[PDB]
Amino acid sequence: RFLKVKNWETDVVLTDTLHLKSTLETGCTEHICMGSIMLPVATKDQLFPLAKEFLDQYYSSIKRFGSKAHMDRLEEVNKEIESTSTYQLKDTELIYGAKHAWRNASRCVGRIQWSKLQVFDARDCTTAHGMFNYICNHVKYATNKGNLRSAITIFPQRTDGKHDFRVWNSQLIRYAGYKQPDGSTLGDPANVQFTEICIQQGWKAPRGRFDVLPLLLQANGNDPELFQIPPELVLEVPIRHPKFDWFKDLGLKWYGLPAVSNMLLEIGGLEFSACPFSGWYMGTEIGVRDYCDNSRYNILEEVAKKMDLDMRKTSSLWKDQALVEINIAVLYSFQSDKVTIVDHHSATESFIKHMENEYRCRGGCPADWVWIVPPMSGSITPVFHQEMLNYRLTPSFEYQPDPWNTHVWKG
Amino acid sequence: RFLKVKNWETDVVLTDTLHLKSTLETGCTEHICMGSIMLPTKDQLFPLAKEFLDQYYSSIKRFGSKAHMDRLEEVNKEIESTSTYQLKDTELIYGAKHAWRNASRCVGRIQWSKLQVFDARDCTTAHGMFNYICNHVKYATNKGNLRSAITIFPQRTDGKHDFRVWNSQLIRYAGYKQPDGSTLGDPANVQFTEICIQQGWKAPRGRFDVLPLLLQANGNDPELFQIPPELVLEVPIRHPKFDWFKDLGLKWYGLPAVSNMLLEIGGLEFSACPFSGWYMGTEIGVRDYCDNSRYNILEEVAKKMDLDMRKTSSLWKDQALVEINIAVLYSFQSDKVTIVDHHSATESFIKHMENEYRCRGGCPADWVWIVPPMSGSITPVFHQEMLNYRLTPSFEYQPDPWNTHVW
Ligand code: HEM
Ligand code: HEM
Ligand SMILES: Cc1cc(N)nc(C[C@H]2CNC[C@@H]2OCCNCCc2cccc(F)c2)c1
Ligand SMILES: Cc1cc(N)nc(C[C@H]2CNC[C@@H]2OCCNCCc2cccc(F)c2)c1
Ligand SMILES: C[C@H](O)[C@H](O)[C@H]1CNc2nc(N)[nH]c(=O)c2N1
Ligand SMILES: C[C@H](O)[C@H](O)[C@H]1CNc2nc(N)[nH]c(=O)c2N1
Ligand SMILES: [Zn+2]
Repeated sequence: RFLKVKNWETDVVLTDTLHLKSTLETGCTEHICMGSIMLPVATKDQLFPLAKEFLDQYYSSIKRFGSKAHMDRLEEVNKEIESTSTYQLKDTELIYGAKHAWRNASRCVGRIQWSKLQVFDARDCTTAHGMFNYICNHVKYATNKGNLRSAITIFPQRTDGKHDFRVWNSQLIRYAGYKQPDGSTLGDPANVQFTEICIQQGWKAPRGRFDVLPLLLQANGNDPELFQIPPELVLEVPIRHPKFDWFKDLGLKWYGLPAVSNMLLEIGGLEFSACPFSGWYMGTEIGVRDYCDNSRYNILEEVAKKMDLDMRKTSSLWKDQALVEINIAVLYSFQSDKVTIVDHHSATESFIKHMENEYRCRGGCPADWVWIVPPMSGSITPVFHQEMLNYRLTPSFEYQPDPWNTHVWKG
Repeated sequence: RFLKVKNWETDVVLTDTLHLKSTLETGCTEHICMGSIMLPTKDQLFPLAKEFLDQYYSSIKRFGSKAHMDRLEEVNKEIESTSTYQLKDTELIYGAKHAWRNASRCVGRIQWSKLQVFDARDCTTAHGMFNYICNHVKYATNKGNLRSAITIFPQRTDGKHDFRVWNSQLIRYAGYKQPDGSTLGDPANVQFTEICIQQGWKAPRGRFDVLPLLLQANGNDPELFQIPPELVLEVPIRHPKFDWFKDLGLKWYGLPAVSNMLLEIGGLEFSACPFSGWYMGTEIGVRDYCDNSRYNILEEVAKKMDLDMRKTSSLWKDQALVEINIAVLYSFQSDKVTIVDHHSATESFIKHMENEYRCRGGCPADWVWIVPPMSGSITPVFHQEMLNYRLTPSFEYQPDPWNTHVW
């Protein structure tokens, strides 16, 4: 069965056949749409079929489907599963898998880049110290003095679920948040709880508005340990505005490397619970969400005051006005310091081209409109006008529960 | 069964039970989400009638009463004999208010129970339709103090005797294809505008020409009528800081009045049911003015503002977008024509969702449509999980009559 999607601005119609290759469930039914809900040990039994579909995909992609090498690999994996309860991916299969997980990431607008992903194989890692070292190398390689390069580091797979590798940070680089007794928060309110654990684990907190948090790393199911990323490795950008000289006096800065470290990577039924990956920022992620969310740094009012806007009524659009200025500032500051950034107009334009390409060559592109449409100026970006189809393909990146909720403390 | 929705800004969690009373299909399945698709007999009629009467009688706390059972028998018999039935006035008003209440794509529902219902079921000709419509326009406009209203024409019979308003809204501006290749006025209405000329409308060929009404009674060929100019409230668009804004030659009409939808109550189909409320500012300022395939005035405005148009990364479009929307709200407020900004409309909707969860056990809502087309995340609806499902009575789309009508 074929499905059509229309762009209402250009009239371009595309046909999706790829959704037929879809295994996993969405949360939706014929009676209810869950499209705006944020979140809607494996046995031999379930493992060989997952391995098989994955290796069929891999061998089709290299144009070797049905070959002796294809058949011998299936046989070898099947034998390894019966013998050991699991299996090991070849390096070529791991690279393909990590790339396809990004390719399949329906909420990611940056996917035009999917095939340029530097994969670091850290499956030989055994301790938290080894983790720390793999993570510094990643950050250095990805940062590249401001000329950012996409990368992922893959730590050993889950075995019995009792020996998990986890990065306890949600991103490799993030700022501390501190709850004061008066109920105000110092720093980033998103990281309050994580900051508290770090401190509990013996981190000596500088207690400022932008303290780069330490790494909290768990190897082999062991209790996690604290490490400070060398500051010379953390590229940061002071935020100023090209026309408002007072903007710099707000004291704002942000880090250049967005690196998600709390997702689970699934490839052919194997689960990689520590797989930090990084790209580069779209400006609105910092300027709209990190700075302007009421539950984040929440700087709209302060900026609006300094602009001397009329704040007595919402209908003056003072929030909207300050919002654009803050976002101008983020982009200007990054470009001036030669740190890779993309604005929402250019990123979305690129995504539409990627999506059309994908329909033509792959037969589809799963996309989550709720997430792809930028959080400001939605309808002046071409994605607002593009119909999309959301479905789950593997390999995939999945959410997982925060580790402090599940971890068995050894002591 | 029980479903929870979370607001990620406030941590408020609501439990939805109302979805279990849903009957129509969403377009989604377990395998695919279609949430961003724009368009995703006697035996047929009695269950539909019964389901509606049951909710009606329950709404007036008379479920299972003599009045209830008796009404069900009366409808059963009329269906058995005529193949259709007729709504009581009380049921028609209840059904209309509830079609609005159930409109998942509507952010302005807090107001649902204050809808004036005009029963035009005794209408028989296009001239009668015109009279009813002019009366609706004048009542709703209320010299700028807008009041919500719906006018309901005779229900479908065999489907060859349909009442239809061919306009998409009662008041819209013309669009003409030009020798240059560009478009004068509103490009969304190019097709409708040519049909009007094809029927003999003498077009002034300007940028803001109020379209005639084209009205179809009882399956007949449709007929042109000019709405009395003094019934069409319009707002000249000026800016509170920018003197030059007035000279862009922009204006808009005060009354948004959707006229191409179908109202379904208890299996009965009302194919002409124009309804109206008042604008949220972004509908005009973001969509009507700044969509690339609409008036598309972004390039022009940013030009007057002397912005850096060289790179998208100067956010010149975003800067201009904001100023335009300040202008729309300022103009309407200065002229005392009702309008709501996206911040206040979305705040009310969150209040309404809360009312509905505690009083009705839920509120169907389509996030893709509720979140305003600018400044999404600075409005509270952005951070609100919503469940979308289809309750009846409802408003539904229907094909454009020109692709269907038999001449
Ligand atoms: C190269 C530049 C990239 C850009 C500009 C970009 C952009 C974005 C944006 C804006 C989001 C939405 C997240 C939010 O706003 O909360 C997102 C989500 C996501 N992206 Fe990317 N991305 C990039 C690279 C990558 C890479 C390298 C990967 C992994 C290989 C990745 C995988 C994902 C995943 C799994 C999500 C979903 C996050 C979640 O569900 O919370 N992206 N992307
Ligand atoms: C009173 C003030 C009202 C406000 C501020 C308002 C707001 C809106 C908005 C912003 C939309 C989104 C459509 C778009 O962006 O193109 C919408 C859709 C809709 N509204 Fe309302 N509304 C109001 C009154 C009404 C009334 C009186 C009715 C019917 C009695 C109604 C029924 C609907 C329906 C059925 C839709 C979806 C139509 C479609 O799919 O195009 N609304 N509303
Ligand atoms: C690799 C990369 C590059 C880039 N520019 N941007 C990204 C997304 C992250 C950065 N800026 C925001 C995103 O952060 C990660 C997503 N946050 C969790 C989503 C979620 C799901 C379910 C429940 C929740 F409470 C939250 C990744
Ligand atoms: C009554 C009322 C008041 C108000 N403020 N706002 C409204 C929404 C209308 C006006 N501003 C635009 C909306 O017009 C109706 C929406 N048009 C149909 C959408 C659609 C769906 C599927 C396929 C398509 F091609 C098009 C109604
Ligand atoms: C409730 C709602 O689904 C939630 O706020 C989503 C909406 N869209 C988003 N889109 C992106 N890119 N990132 C987000 O965090 C969210 N949040
Ligand atoms: C493709 C997508 O479904 C389409 O552009 C929708 C998105 N959200 C919308 N939201 C509103 N309120 N009105 C619209 O016309 C649209 N268009
Ligand atoms: Zn869905």
